[PDB]
Amino acid sequence: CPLMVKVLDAVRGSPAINVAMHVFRKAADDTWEPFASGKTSESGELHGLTTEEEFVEGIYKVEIDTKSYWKALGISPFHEHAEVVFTANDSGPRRYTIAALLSPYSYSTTAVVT
Amino acid sequence: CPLMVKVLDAVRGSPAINVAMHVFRKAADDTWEPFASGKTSESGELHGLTTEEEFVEGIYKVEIDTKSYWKALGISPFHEHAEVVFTANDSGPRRYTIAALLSPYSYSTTAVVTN
Amino acid sequence: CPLMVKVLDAVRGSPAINVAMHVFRKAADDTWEPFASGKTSESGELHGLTTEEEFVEGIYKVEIDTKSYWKALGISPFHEHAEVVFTANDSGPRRYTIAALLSPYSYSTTAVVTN
Amino acid sequence: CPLMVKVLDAVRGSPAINVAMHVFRKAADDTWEPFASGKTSESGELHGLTTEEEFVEGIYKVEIDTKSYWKALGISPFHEHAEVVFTANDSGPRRYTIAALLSPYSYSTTAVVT
Ligand SMILES: COc1cc(/C=C/C(=O)OCCc2ccccc2)ccc1O
Ligand SMILES: COc1cc(/C=C/C(=O)OCCc2ccccc2)ccc1O
Repeated sequence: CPLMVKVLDAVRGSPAINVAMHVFRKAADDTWEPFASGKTSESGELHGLTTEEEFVEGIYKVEIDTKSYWKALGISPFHEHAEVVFTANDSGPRRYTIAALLSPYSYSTTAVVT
Repeated sequence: CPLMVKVLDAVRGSPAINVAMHVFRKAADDTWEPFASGKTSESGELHGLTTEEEFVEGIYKVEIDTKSYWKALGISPFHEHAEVVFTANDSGPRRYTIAALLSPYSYSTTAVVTN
Repeated sequence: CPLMVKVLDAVRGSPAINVAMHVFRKAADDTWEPFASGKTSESGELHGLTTEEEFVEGIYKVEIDTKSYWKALGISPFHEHAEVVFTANDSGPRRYTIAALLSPYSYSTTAVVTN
Repeated sequence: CPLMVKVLDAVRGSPAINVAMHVFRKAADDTWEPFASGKTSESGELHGLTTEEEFVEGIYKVEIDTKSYWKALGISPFHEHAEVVFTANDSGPRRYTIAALLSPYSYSTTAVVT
């Protein structure tokens, strides 16, 4: 698992469950090509997005649908979504965990690269 | 200002000075159109991006060039930039302060919205 | 002010207003002595806690009563309070802005330190 | 494991390894009694701090020695330590994960209660 995402809910103190996200890879035409997607599990994690052979160097965008998450909970949110845009593997393949901590008017994102 | 951005550096405990950013507004054809741009001052703040008349309802994207900031300090950061996307003025004019706190492998963004 | 505190509410996207806090300074016998206290204004800021003369070198603790804040909004939060402990003025007088961002189960605190 | 701590380093994008912390329980005399301690593993986690029988309702303080962590890396930090003070189990025993994300002049802490 070269790429994993973990989402936490700072209002309820819980994993953020059933949060949809899409991963895009930057194309030579400067556009974002669909690459992977899924929704977080009961533990707030999304695994199996890609494989090491497929996960080559490049620029990736993870677009997390936070707005739908807050709407499902009946809470008015600020952001349309949370985006994490990064260059992968510029040192060669390692492992990437992207964590996002969500509040209605704030989010934090951190990468753990190991 | 109806729109102000403030950026802090969590490594040095200072305002993040001379950070470039670009604001876009989503057009009718779902394209991002350039709206405004600027750089943070010595206080880490960017004022005067827009006016109440020009800042109409819509979806806005603030793209903060955090990578160039970290690179100039000798640091290779994780993120290409920090992005903030939001619907503005949907229930009438508001004033928006977007705050960003920067670390090489992490950032947070908060909005303060006042009537 | 050599010491100012700013508190934001990440649930409502607003300054956190009327948040109480107490500042302590570590004494020679390693006890926390009361130093100053106050509440945030409508802008979420607390100014005038101390003066340059009184704010000597030492270890300081800012105890922000986040629990009473959340309770008054009908929310049962995780933390009893948010604490910030730091050595101040160790290399001469500085100005310290402590920023706190509050959610019911999370908080962050940053320091901006300027000469 | 009713109480677990996870620490991440936001400067290096890694688990914060060998971070010492002490857990205190509030005593009736208004003082903090030593309860548990340890240091984070290679994965930035500290497990086995307590057992469900021992982890009763009360006020707990986790004092994370962030200053020594930054000093070991040669980086000047702002905080003396990071403290997390909370009331446990006021709804009865659940599971507590305390996460802390560290920068030299900033820290964030979040609780995941499941
Ligand atoms: C630590 O909580 C945060 C607060 C904020 C908001 C910071 C702010 O509004 O500015 C306060 C610090 C400051 C520095 C220089 C001048 C004025 C205020 C942003 C991100 C955060 O994670
Ligand atoms: C508290 O500062 C943060 C930490 C993190 C990292 C959270 C994490 O790595 O997961 C902890 C949640 C968790 C861990 C193990 C078992 C259950 C829940 C993300 C954003 C933050 O602002």
